[PDB]
Amino acid sequence: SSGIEGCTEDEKRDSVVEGATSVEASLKEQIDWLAERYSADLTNKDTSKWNTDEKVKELLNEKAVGIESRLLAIAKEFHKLKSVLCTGVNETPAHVANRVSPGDAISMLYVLSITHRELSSLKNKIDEWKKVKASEDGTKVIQNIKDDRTNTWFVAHGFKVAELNDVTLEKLATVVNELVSHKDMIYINDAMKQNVDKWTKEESERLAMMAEQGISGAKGKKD
Repeated sequence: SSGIEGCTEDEKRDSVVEGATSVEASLKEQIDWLAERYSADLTNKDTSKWNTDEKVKELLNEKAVGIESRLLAIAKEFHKLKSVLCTGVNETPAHVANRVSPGDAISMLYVLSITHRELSSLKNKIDEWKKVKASEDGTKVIQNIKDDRTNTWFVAHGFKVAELNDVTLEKLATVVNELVSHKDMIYINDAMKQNVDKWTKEESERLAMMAEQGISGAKGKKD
């Protein structure tokens, strides 16, 4: 009755939420990617003797013999675990990867090393709340993964509630402790650790070399 009143709205949308490509994924996607690689069929590729295992035998020591087989075996081990740790995940994939390219390996080696880094952090964190009991703060015993303290670590690391499967904290503790101390796992992880360290020192050498020795020409990106 006071005036002409309808609905005062703006006709434009200022905020255009663009697809932000996440530089460095979270731990949830990281470990899931590890599982994804193992759960990816790449039979569309005729793998006519990929010398990945031979190349890494020269670059990552002779202990890297049959690297892809090791990679998918360790990823399978993690898939076995992720199927228990993630909701709706089956313990046996249908699409199983057989080949890892040198280009994939660089991502895989950095992923696997991250995975063991989070798992070692996970066991350290879960031990804290395993040590938590009924406290004066109104704290309940942390028995579930969807418990306050557990959930807080998981959410921060990228684990969305729907992603994480509800198991007991103390069972999880047991499973993460045996995996972090898994002989073959540590063996491949520390070997990767060496390679990734060597590659990063090599990267920095190349960086210095291109800055000091080289001269950046007309480059952009190769396909």
